[PDB]
Amino acid sequence: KTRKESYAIYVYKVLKQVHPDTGISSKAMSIMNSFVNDVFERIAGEASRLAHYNKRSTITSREIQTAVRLLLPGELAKHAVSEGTKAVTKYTSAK
DNA sequence: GCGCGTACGTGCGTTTAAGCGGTGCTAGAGCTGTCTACGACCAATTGAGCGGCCTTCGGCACCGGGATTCTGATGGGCGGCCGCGTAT
Repeated sequence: KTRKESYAIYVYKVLKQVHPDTGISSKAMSIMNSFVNDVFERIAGEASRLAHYNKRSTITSREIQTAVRLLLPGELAKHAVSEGTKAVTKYTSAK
Protein backbone atom coordinates (compact mmCIF):
# COMPACT_ATOMS: atom_id res chain seq x y z
CA LYS A 1 0.00 0.00 0.00
CA THR A 2 1.19 3.60 0.70
CA ARG A 3 3.84 4.71 3.27
CA LYS A 4 3.56 8.32 4.60
CA GLU A 5 5.29 7.44 7.94
CA SER A 6 5.17 9.82 10.92
CA TYR A 7 6.30 10.20 14.54
CA ALA A 8 2.81 9.49 15.98
CA ILE A 9 3.98 6.66 18.33
CA TYR A 10 6.69 8.91 19.94
CA VAL A 11 4.47 12.04 20.51
CA TYR A 12 1.63 9.95 22.06
CA LYS A 13 3.60 8.24 24.85
CA VAL A 14 5.21 11.59 25.69
CA LEU A 15 1.75 13.06 26.29
CA LYS A 16 0.82 9.93 28.28
CA GLN A 17 3.91 10.63 30.36
CA VAL A 18 2.59 14.14 31.17
CA HIS A 19 -1.17 13.68 31.59
CA PRO A 20 -2.10 9.98 31.15
CA ASP A 21 -5.89 10.26 30.91
CA THR A 22 -5.72 13.53 28.94
CA GLY A 23 -6.69 13.79 25.24
CA ILE A 24 -5.85 15.22 21.80
CA SER A 25 -7.48 16.02 18.42
CA SER A 26 -6.38 14.39 15.13
CA LYS A 27 -5.57 17.96 13.91
CA ALA A 28 -3.02 18.79 16.67
CA MET A 29 -1.37 15.43 16.05
CA SER A 30 -0.08 16.37 12.63
CA ILE A 31 0.84 19.87 13.86
CA MET A 32 3.11 17.92 16.21
CA ASN A 33 4.85 15.77 13.57
CA SER A 34 5.05 18.83 11.31
CA PHE A 35 6.75 20.53 14.25
CA VAL A 36 9.26 17.74 14.97
CA ASN A 37 10.28 17.15 11.36
CA ASP A 38 10.83 20.92 11.15
CA VAL A 39 13.12 20.98 14.15
CA PHE A 40 14.87 17.84 12.79
CA GLU A 41 16.26 19.55 9.62
CA ARG A 42 16.96 22.77 11.62
CA ILE A 43 19.45 20.97 13.95
CA ALA A 44 20.95 18.24 11.63
CA GLY A 45 21.53 20.66 8.73
CA GLU A 46 23.47 23.07 10.99
CA ALA A 47 25.62 20.16 12.10
CA SER A 48 26.41 19.48 8.48
CA ARG A 49 27.48 23.13 8.01
CA LEU A 50 30.07 23.29 10.82
CA ALA A 51 31.56 19.88 9.90
CA HIS A 52 32.79 21.19 6.51
CA TYR A 53 33.83 24.59 7.82
CA ASN A 54 36.66 23.92 10.17
CA LYS A 55 37.66 21.12 7.77
CA ARG A 56 36.31 17.77 8.89
CA SER A 57 34.23 15.12 7.39
CA THR A 58 31.96 13.31 9.83
CA ILE A 59 29.20 14.57 12.15
CA THR A 60 29.33 13.38 15.78
CA SER A 61 27.37 14.19 18.92
CA ARG A 62 29.75 16.96 19.98
CA GLU A 63 28.73 19.08 17.06
CA ILE A 64 25.02 18.70 17.81
CA GLN A 65 26.10 19.55 21.29
CA THR A 66 27.66 22.82 20.16
CA ALA A 67 24.91 23.46 17.68
CA VAL A 68 22.22 23.18 20.14
CA ARG A 69 23.84 25.72 22.45
CA LEU A 70 23.54 28.72 20.12
CA LEU A 71 20.25 27.52 18.48
CA LEU A 72 18.37 28.09 21.74
CA PRO A 73 18.24 30.63 24.65
CA GLY A 74 20.11 30.40 28.02
CA GLU A 75 17.91 28.50 30.50
CA LEU A 76 16.36 25.78 28.34
CA ALA A 77 19.64 25.18 26.64
CA LYS A 78 21.58 24.08 29.71
CA HIS A 79 18.92 21.67 30.92
CA ALA A 80 18.59 20.40 27.41
CA VAL A 81 22.35 19.71 27.14
CA SER A 82 22.35 18.08 30.57
CA GLU A 83 19.58 15.69 29.67
CA GLY A 84 21.25 15.06 26.35
CA THR A 85 24.71 14.40 27.74
CA LYS A 86 23.49 11.94 30.40
CA ALA A 87 21.11 9.93 28.19
CA VAL A 88 24.08 9.02 25.98
CA THR A 89 26.51 8.69 28.84
CA LYS A 90 24.24 5.99 30.28
CA TYR A 91 23.94 4.46 26.83
CA THR A 92 27.69 3.87 26.71
CA SER A 93 27.86 2.66 30.33
CA ALA A 94 25.80 -0.27 29.03
CA LYS A 95 27.34 -2.19 26.09
C1' DG B 1 -5.13 76.06 14.11
C1' DC B 2 -2.81 78.09 17.48
C1' DG B 3 -0.19 78.99 21.29
C1' DC B 4 3.02 77.77 25.26
C1' DG B 5 6.96 75.79 26.67
C1' DT B 6 11.12 73.98 26.69
C1' DA B 7 14.45 70.82 25.00
C1' DC B 8 17.71 69.94 21.74
C1' DG B 9 20.98 72.10 17.91
C1' DT B 10 24.85 75.05 17.21
C1' DG B 11 29.03 77.31 19.08
C1' DC B 12 33.67 77.77 21.82
C1' DG B 13 36.47 76.64 24.88
C1' DT B 14 38.42 73.10 27.76
C1' DT B 15 39.89 68.36 27.97
C1' DT B 16 40.52 63.86 27.41
C1' DA B 17 41.95 59.49 24.66
C1' DA B 18 41.92 57.67 19.89
C1' DG B 19 44.84 56.84 16.19
C1' DC B 20 49.84 56.46 14.49
C1' DG B 21 53.70 53.88 13.47
C1' DG B 22 57.80 51.47 16.73
C1' DT B 23 59.27 47.41 19.11
C1' DG B 24 58.96 42.98 21.65
C1' DC B 25 57.12 38.54 22.90
C1' DT B 26 55.11 34.34 22.75
C1' DA B 27 50.59 31.85 21.95
C1' DG B 28 47.88 29.86 19.52
C1' DA B 29 46.56 28.61 14.44
C1' DG B 30 48.27 25.76 10.69
C1' DC B 31 50.90 22.52 9.04
C1' DT B 32 52.49 17.93 9.07
C1' DG B 33 52.89 12.90 10.02
C1' DT B 34 51.79 8.41 11.64
C1' DC B 35 47.59 4.67 14.01
C1' DT B 36 43.78 3.06 14.29
C1' DA B 37 39.15 3.33 15.76
C1' DC B 38 34.36 3.84 13.86
C1' DG B 39 31.34 4.29 9.87
C1' DA B 40 30.00 2.75 5.54
C1' DC B 41 28.51 -1.66 3.02
C1' DC B 42 26.59 -6.23 2.15
C1' DA B 43 24.27 -10.11 4.34
C1' DA B 44 19.93 -12.59 6.75
C1' DT B 45 16.73 -12.65 10.46
C1' DT B 46 13.32 -10.49 13.14
C1' DG B 47 9.32 -7.23 15.27
C1' DA B 48 8.25 -2.42 15.35
C1' DG B 49 5.36 0.33 12.65
C1' DC B 50 1.41 1.46 9.41
C1' DG B 51 -3.21 0.74 7.35
C1' DG B 52 -7.69 -1.19 8.39
C1' DC B 53 -10.93 -1.66 11.21
C1' DC B 54 -14.17 -1.25 14.89
C1' DT B 55 -14.27 -0.96 21.48
C1' DT B 56 -16.07 -0.07 26.06
C1' DC B 57 -16.90 2.60 30.17
C1' DG B 58 -17.74 7.17 32.08
C1' DG B 59 -19.65 11.85 32.00
C1' DC B 60 -22.86 15.69 30.39
C1' DA B 61 -27.66 16.43 30.41
C1' DC B 62 -31.64 15.21 29.73
C1' DC B 63 -35.39 12.13 33.18
C1' DG B 64 -38.73 8.81 36.54
C1' DG B 65 -41.95 7.31 40.39
C1' DG B 66 -44.27 8.21 44.73
C1' DA B 67 -46.18 10.77 48.72
C1' DT B 68 -48.12 15.25 49.58
C1' DT B 69 -50.26 19.92 49.13
C1' DC B 70 -53.93 23.05 47.18
C1' DT B 71 -58.11 23.89 44.62
C1' DG B 72 -63.38 22.72 43.73
C1' DA B 73 -68.55 20.95 44.37
C1' DT B 74 -71.33 19.57 48.49
C1' DG B 75 -74.67 20.37 52.52
C1' DG B 76 -77.29 20.78 57.07
C1' DG B 77 -78.93 25.01 59.73
C1' DC B 78 -79.95 29.83 61.10
C1' DG B 79 -81.79 33.87 58.69
C1' DG B 80 -84.05 36.67 55.68
C1' DC B 81 -87.38 37.41 50.88
C1' DC B 82 -91.43 41.06 51.47
C1' DG B 83 -95.28 39.29 48.62
C1' DC B 84 -99.24 36.21 46.94
C1' DG B 85 -102.80 33.74 49.56
C1' DT B 86 -106.59 31.41 52.21
C1' DA B 87 -110.01 32.06 56.33
C1' DT B 88 -113.30 34.59 59.24
